[PDB]
Amino acid sequence: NKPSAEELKKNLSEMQFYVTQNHGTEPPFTGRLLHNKRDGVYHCLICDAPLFHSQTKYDSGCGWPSFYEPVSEESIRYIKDLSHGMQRIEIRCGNCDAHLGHVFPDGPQPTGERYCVNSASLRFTDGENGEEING
Ligand SMILES: [Zn+2]
Repeated sequence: NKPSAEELKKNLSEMQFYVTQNHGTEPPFTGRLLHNKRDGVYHCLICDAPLFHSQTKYDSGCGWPSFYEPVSEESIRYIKDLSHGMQRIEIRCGNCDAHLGHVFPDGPQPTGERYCVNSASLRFTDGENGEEING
């Protein structure tokens, strides 16, 4: 994490702490940014590192914000995840290790990757004016 664990517990909503710090998943189809179509950048809620640009976002129908690639190779950390009786690849913020979601091999071209990401893990910075909203 970029801030102290004390600052996070006091500034994060219960859902945002659960997702980013406790490896939780926000309920499917409830994320604030699920159907956002505005131009801008999705940053890590915790440390504000850029993670995904709006141009890579698409409507997968899977339950959560979906992107086909991150802004850079080093932006994301990949971990084997056996939670929930499944075998998946967990994605975390490469800078602060906040939990983001998972990556799947069923995405569109060119990557063929679906980056499944909790709205609660993201801060969206609007390309029109720099206005920021927490997911
Ligand atoms: Zn981060």
